[PDB]
Amino acid sequence: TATSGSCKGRCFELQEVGPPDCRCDNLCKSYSSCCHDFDELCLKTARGWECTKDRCGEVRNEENACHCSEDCLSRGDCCTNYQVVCKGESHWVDDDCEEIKVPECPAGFVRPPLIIFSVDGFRASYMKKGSKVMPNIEKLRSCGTHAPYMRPVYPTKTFPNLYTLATGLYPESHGIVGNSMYDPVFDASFHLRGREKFNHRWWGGQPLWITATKQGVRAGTFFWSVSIPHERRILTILQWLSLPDNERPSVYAFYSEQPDFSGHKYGPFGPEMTNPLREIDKTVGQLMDGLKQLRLHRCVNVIFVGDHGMEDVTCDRTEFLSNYLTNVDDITLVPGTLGRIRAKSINNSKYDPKTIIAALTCKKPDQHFKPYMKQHLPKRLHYANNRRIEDIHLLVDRRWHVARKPLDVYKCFFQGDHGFDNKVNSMQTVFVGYGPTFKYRTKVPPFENIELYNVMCDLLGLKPAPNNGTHGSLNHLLRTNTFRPTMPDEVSRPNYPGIMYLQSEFDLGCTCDDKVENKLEELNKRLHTKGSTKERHLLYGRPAVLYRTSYDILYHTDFESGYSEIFLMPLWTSYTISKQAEVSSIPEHLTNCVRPDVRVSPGFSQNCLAYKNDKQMSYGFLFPPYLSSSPEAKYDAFLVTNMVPMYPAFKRVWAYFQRVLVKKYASERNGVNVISGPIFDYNYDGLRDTEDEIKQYVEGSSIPVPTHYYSIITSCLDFTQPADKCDGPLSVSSFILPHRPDNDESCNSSEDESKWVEELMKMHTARVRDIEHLTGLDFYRKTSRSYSEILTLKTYLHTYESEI
Ligand SMILES: *[C@@H]1O[C@H](CO)[C@@H](O[C@@H]2O[C@H](CO)[C@@H](O[C@@H]3O[C@H](CO[C@H]4O[C@H](CO[C@H]5O[C@H](CO)[C@@H](O)[C@H](O)[C@@H]5O)[C@@H](O)[C@H](O[C@H]5O[C@H](CO)[C@@H](O)[C@H](O)[C@@H]5O[C@H]5O[C@H](CO)[C@@H](O)[C@H](O)[C@@H]5O)[C@@H]4O)[C@@H](O)[C@H](O[C@H]4O[C@H](CO)[C@@H](O)[C@H](O)[C@@H]4O[C@H]4O[C@H](CO)[C@@H](O)[C@H](O)[C@@H]4O)[C@@H]3O)[C@H](O)[C@H]2NC(C)=O)[C@H](O)[C@H]1NC(C)=O
Ligand SMILES: O=C(OCc1ccc(OCC(F)(F)F)cc1F)N1CCC2(CC1)CN(C(=O)[C@@H]1CCc3[nH]nnc3C1)C2
Ligand SMILES: O=C(OCc1ccc(OCC(F)(F)F)cc1F)N1CCC2(CC1)CN(C(=O)[C@H]1CCc3[nH]nnc3C1)C2
Ligand SMILES: [Ca+2]
Ligand SMILES: [Ca+2]
Ligand SMILES: [Cl-]
Ligand code: NA
Ligand code: NA
Repeated sequence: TATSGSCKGRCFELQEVGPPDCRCDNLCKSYSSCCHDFDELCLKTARGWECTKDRCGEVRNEENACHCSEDCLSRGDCCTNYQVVCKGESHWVDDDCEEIKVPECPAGFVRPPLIIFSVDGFRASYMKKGSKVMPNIEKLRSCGTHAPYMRPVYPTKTFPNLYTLATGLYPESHGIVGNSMYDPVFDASFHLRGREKFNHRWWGGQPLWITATKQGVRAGTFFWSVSIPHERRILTILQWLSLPDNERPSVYAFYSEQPDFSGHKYGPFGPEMTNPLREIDKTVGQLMDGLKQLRLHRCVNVIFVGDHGMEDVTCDRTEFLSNYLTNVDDITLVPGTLGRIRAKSINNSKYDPKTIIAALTCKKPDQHFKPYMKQHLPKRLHYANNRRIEDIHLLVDRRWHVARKPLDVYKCFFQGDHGFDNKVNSMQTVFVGYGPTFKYRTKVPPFENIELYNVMCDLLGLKPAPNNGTHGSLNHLLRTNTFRPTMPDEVSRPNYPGIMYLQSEFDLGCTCDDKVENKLEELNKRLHTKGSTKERHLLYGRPAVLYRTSYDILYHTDFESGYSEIFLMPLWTSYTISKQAEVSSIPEHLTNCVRPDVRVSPGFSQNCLAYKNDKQMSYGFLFPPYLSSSPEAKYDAFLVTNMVPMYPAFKRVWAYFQRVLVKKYASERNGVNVISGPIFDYNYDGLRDTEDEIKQYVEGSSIPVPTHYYSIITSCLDFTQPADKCDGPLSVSSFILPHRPDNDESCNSSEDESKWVEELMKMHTARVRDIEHLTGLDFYRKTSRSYSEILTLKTYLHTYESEI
């Protein structure tokens, strides 16, 4: 190699140098390529970090870590408390907050800088619970914009979350799917320790610093060597902000390994945790006093953001694959707060994932982890579409670990850990935004960390790279946006078929006992088929179809559907169930009733014979017969165009939802509007499948089998108003249930539906936005709400955790 040359006047230089030369940037330590004099010139420590009364007006001495001399301000290198100790100034924390209506920047600043202050393991409840010891953070929080918590991404580990913050992408798309990974195409392994993580090939997407660079905005570094202490990181950022206009970056990052580092040792609320929270707050204080000195404290936007929280976890709460598997040695486990399993050797053709899962399913009474094939994980986790994510996964219960065998845990160190399902309260983390671009004293609802990349791009005037945020859904955070989104254009307009077919044209092998026979009640049934009740059942406009297809709008007394001539079933079925609505049962004579739809050709219909011949597959209905508004209207629910294929095991789930839960939600929420439909995602990419991607059909037919069924359940946020007459904001909960031929996922399934079904639905809670990706549909096109507010609503997730 080559080291010689000097960091003289180059400490923490922003552009990298090429060999021959030794490096003086904050990455050099990691390449053992710093110049011989790096520590000496760049990592000065003499006299510590604060001005004292006597150092005031001192003679500049270049060996000091920071300066209290008369020239320090313009040299850009005073200690952060200089003006307080020597010029009678006040600490930023002691000043009242004053609204920052416009940026107040020094001449030459083209745009307010962004500083991202990122804290590791900063659990959401530390904001309330540590508030006495964190006065600077608490001023940021209460004078700026803050959420009660921010939802990390799964796994709730450091690398997936930091890189998701930086890219707006799910780990499956960015590639950093855990703190440890194996990539079979590379044949390589990635870890926290080691040089492997420095290779380019792991890091997908386009993180904020690159977005910035490519578009002409300069960035400080987003990597700090572990041995550079926090005080020096702050001084380096402050120095960079004193650079000349042509050289000065616009976006900066600070990172603290605390409080995570302590949390692992002592638990989230260990008595030892007070100090690290004091010490982070003191750092924030140094940055803010430093900004105030440079007259930048009403100019810079500051983001205080965590990557994940921290949970109580101990060695005795470890489940061992050795208590379940006899073939334990033929597998590799990525262990801990999640499990990922693959074959130890791919020259082993006796390795069977099928039997591995079976041996891990529902085996002990209080079993603290649950196996899944990755494509069967809740769709809200978005954790399947990457060759680095193993087919077998274990979702581990909060407070537990999974290990391969006892030797692995002993050959108790720790009291805290994180990595669990990102809905878990103890995994939630923080967000505060403070500055001219953020709002003043404003609380916003919790949101997902995938949304921030768009906002940081807005804050810096950048166009974001394509990402998983929904741009506009966080506009309510900002005093001025620059992003006004517009509704996507409908691609396919519907047909509106009338009565075009006689009953005898159909040979579907279907039967119904419906031959049971007046211009009042026959002009009425005509009007219902023309959409006379459509304002009742279709409350927010019809969904828009965002891809090219052929489909028909079908109207009925009790429901409206968008029926796909390609997939031979509805894409969406819309209906409203008022608080007053009544549950009836299906009359005996109509148990097996399926009726041809005279609006839709035999050639674009399902048939009953296929369901008869298919021994695995049965069928269900999207608008539930149980909720029909009259005995005559019920006939509408048995139309072949309301049928969808369903495994008998799944009919147990679906029947309970339709018979029991919809009515329950209607009475609790004062009416609900329900939109239900099928989802096809056979390649588990989270995106609607094209017809040529379907792997399963009802036997001997072209009726495709859904991988999932969704419902979107909307009511009035002010529940004193009924769902069909709501004048203000809406409230939504949704789900994406896996369409599975067994109920192995639910260990209590041999019991009554009242003991397990709702728990399954809760697990498979979803955002309307997840359902849009999966169906190519766009919901809520006609409301009186602003589009920004609708976007927020579409990104909402009902989590079913208790309060924070
Ligand atoms: C969350 O958001 C993201 C981002 O919007 C969504 O992900 C996007 O989804 C798109 C649809 O699936 C997908 O489009 C693909 O793109 C293929 C080419 O992609 C490569 O280039 C991308 C662009 O690079 C630019 O920007 C980067 C910096 O970001 C620079 O490096 C470049 O210089 C460019 O300027 C690049 O982003 C992408 O990265 C992935 O792959 C890398 C390794 O190669 C990874 O390191 C990285 O992390 C990305 O990995 C993810 O994505 C891949 C799939 O791309 C996935 O397998 C991984 O698991 C991981 O999840 C690539 O380098 C393009 O080839 C595709 O074209 C096929 O389909 C089209 C449809 O229009 C057909 O017209 C065409 O026929 C073609 O088919 C051909 O190929 C077929 C399959 O190989 C074959 O069967 C067929 O017969 C044909 O030969 C398609 O357009 C985006 O790439 C993807 N972007 C990202 C960043 O992931 C995601 O969907 C969102 N999630 C949800 C739930 O909504
Ligand atoms: O700028 C970066 O390096 C610094 C850095 C990296 C990470 C971090 O922090 C990580 C964390 F946030 F987690 F802390 C903090 C940091 F300074 N990166 C982005 C540019 C590349 C190197 C890595 C990725 N490259 C590639 O060629 C990719 C290959 C495969 C791929 N797929 N899609 N596109 C691609 C392109 C060059
Ligand atoms: O300087 C850095 O990060 C800047 C940055 C990078 C990217 C951003 O993206 C987020 C943004 F875009 F929003 F800014 C935001 C940012 F601060 N790094 C310091 C070095 C490590 C990566 C982060 C390697 N490492 C670890 O292995 C820790 C894991 C867990 C832990 N617990 N105790 N000890 C530890 C050690 C920490
Ligand atoms: Ca972390
Ligand atoms: Ca798909
Ligand atoms: Cl991991
Ligand atoms: Na059958
Ligand atoms: Na079961």
